[PDB]
Amino acid sequence: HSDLTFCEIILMEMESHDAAWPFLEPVNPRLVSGYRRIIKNPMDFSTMRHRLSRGGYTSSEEFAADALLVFDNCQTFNEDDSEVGKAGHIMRRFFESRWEEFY
Ligand SMILES: Cc1[nH]c(-c2csc(N=C(N)N)n2)c2c1C(=O)CCC2
Ligand SMILES: Cc1[nH]c(-c2csc(N=C(N)N)n2)c2c1C(=O)CCC2
Ligand SMILES: [Mg+2]
Repeated sequence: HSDLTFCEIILMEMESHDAAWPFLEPVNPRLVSGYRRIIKNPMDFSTMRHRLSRGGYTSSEEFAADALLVFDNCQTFNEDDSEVGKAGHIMRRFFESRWEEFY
């Protein structure tokens, strides 16, 4: 239980973060040329919230795998100096920081 209560805290804090704006909803590939071709496993915060709401996370490491996927995808598709890239570096460092001060 205490494994997933920490996930609720960190997801809530990511959802409300100023830099979370790129990651609150699935990328719409109709709007982003090449996204479906390049990103094989899309992930975003609303999909994590939904899976957390169903309890579809066995452990905290599965939750962290999805979170890291959000930022691996971001770094794969976006230049580090792009608007989305810069936001994902902020969010990734935030996640990494909060994660290790729980484990
Ligand atoms: C993870 C991610 N979120 C968004 C996004 C949300 S809202 C918005 N609106 C713009 N850019 N005007 N872009 C993108 C993205 C990518 O990885 C590729 C480019 C677009
Ligand atoms: C060029 C461009 N890409 C996006 C975008 C990518 S991904 C996403 N996420 C959704 N649709 N949930 N929006 C937008 C955009 C605009 O010009 C203004 C509207 C939003
Ligand atoms: Mg480190």
